[PDB]
Amino acid sequence: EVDKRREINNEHPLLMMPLYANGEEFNQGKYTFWGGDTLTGKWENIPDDLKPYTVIQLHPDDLPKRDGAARDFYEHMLEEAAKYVNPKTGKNEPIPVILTVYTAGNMPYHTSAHWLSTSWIDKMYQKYPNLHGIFSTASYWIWANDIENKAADYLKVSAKNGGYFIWAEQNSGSAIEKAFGKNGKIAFQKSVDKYWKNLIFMFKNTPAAEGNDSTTESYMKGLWLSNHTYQWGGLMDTWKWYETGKWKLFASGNIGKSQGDRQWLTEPESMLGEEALGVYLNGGVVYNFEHPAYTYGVNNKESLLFSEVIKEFFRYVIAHPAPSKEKVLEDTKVFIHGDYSNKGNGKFFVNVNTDREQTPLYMTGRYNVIPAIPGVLKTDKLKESVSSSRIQIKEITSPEFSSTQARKEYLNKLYPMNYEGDIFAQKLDNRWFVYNYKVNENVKQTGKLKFNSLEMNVEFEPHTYGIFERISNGLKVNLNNFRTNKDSLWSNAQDANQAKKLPQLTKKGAIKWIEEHYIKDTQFGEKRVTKIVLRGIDKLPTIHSLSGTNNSYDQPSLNFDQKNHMVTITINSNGNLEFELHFLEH
Ligand SMILES: CC(=O)N[C@@H]1[C@@H](O)[C@H](O[C@@H]2O[C@H](CO)[C@H](O)[C@H](O)[C@H]2O[C@@H]2O[C@@H](C)[C@@H](O)[C@@H](O)[C@@H]2O)[C@@H](CO)O[C@H]1O
Repeated sequence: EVDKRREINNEHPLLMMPLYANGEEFNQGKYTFWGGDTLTGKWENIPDDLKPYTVIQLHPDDLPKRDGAARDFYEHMLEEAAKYVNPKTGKNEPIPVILTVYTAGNMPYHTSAHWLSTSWIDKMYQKYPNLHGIFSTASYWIWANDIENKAADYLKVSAKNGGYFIWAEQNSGSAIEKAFGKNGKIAFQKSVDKYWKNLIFMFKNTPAAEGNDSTTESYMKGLWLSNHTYQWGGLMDTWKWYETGKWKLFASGNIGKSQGDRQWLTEPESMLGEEALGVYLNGGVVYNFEHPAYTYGVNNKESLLFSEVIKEFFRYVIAHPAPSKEKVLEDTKVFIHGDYSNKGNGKFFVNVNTDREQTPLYMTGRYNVIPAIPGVLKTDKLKESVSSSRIQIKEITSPEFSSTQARKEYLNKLYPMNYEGDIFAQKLDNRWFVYNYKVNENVKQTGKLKFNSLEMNVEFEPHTYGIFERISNGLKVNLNNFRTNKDSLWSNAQDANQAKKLPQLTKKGAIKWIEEHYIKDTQFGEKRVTKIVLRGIDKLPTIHSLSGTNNSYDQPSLNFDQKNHMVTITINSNGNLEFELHFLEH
């Protein structure tokens, strides 16, 4: 094994920072990115505490579909990355880069990435120490003849160079199962047997109408735990709102896939945090997002989604490393072996831990994410683990998994009920993670959580998550309900029929919308109420280190009832929020 070019794990997580090549401007002789970011500009803007954990992911987007175009663009940007000089110190500090080398089956009619050979990739790895890895993304919808053979070569060349091969894929049409050899294409399976320590596998939650979120994430987790991948994560995509046909927030009716560029702007900001929690809480450590202009920003500026949600979330997972593989292994009670493709795909988990077929969220943390691997693989490396002896490894074909009811009945024996209320909650050490799991329905949710004898009741509007940590002198609270008002995008439409018929915003229009109405002149949403009730408190708690999104919250309101040893905390807010309550138990 060659020395890894970087570490990627719970203590060293990774945020991919996508930059998408502007092919129209390339045709005009210019080297630029859609949304106006520049390689150097964007890197400099990345907060210094985040720099060791972020990598620039170049994507060839709509570069010309002919030989040389992607090589020429990529070489230009690699040169820029390599030669970067930190203006503060004057020293040459090469920017870490990942290249997107495979997408849309690398079809010559889909992507300029077709004309990027393994030999050229090897050459770049040897020429650029700052090239940390290569990226394959979204071929589930065009599963090319030799995709497995090519993935084997990408993993091998990455290992040869100590770089990572990162593959982001969703289990549509059995994609994850096929990747590991289900249909007899086994080159990647054999590659993985040798080179798994250089592989990252990620979900890509884009094609949301097919409902493969829970199953893909279960695979990513299980592949990791069973040593088929070095780490895992997810690419969370605001385009899910388009794929599922949604429009104005909470509005009734479905418009199908008809207003793409309005639709990818509409997902509530805080909901990206709710999706990301499913990665973190289950030991994942790699994060990436689309649409880049909404989730990250434009013109080397951070969008509010990035500044108020993703940045703050990512800082949290650095400060509190995800559960290690050893830890997750110890907590795992059930591990599924087999193909979700013949057990209803996403339907497998509906009314088990998801509330509907098309969602990226969970309705309970009781089982967290049940890990799994495709039937084609073996559980050998799993069983060889010291931490895996208390795990039940079960075939997906077992009678215990044959219906919704049998699953719940089986899982409930092994995963005890550990909170009350129709709301998402999962516990890790001294921390309760809570979120309202409604996607597009304006319904409050409530839960009752305990820290031993201390009772905490919460009431959350949709698109709200919290992290409640029992500390020695009280309770640390992180809250996020940041949701701006996107109604202006759906102006002039009073119903689904009129919305479907709006003029297209277009790619360029949506980028301009961001510049003119999101980066500035933002239509912030209304402040909204969160309630926390603590029972078993001695005296009126005190509040410390209160901060959050500028102008986004009223002072929290504490109402202590001596007789009943309890406090009611009312928060009115829209953004990220943080404070500590100090108190003693009664
Ligand atoms: C030929 C064709 O139309 N292919 C579609 C893909 O391009 C789509 O992928 C992503 O989908 C969203 C809409 O949900 C949007 O069109 C994105 O541009 C697209 O993502 C880009 O293209 C991919 C091929 C990847 O290279 C990705 O990194 C890019 O950002 C899928 C959605 O499931 O539908 C196909 O039909």
